[PDB]
Amino acid sequence: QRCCNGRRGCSSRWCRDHSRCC
Repeated sequence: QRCCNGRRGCSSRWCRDHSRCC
């Protein structure tokens, strides 16, 4: 996982098709 240990998950244009948080 990557952008999924905070509150939203959509931190940039990469946390969409990899981190299930967007």
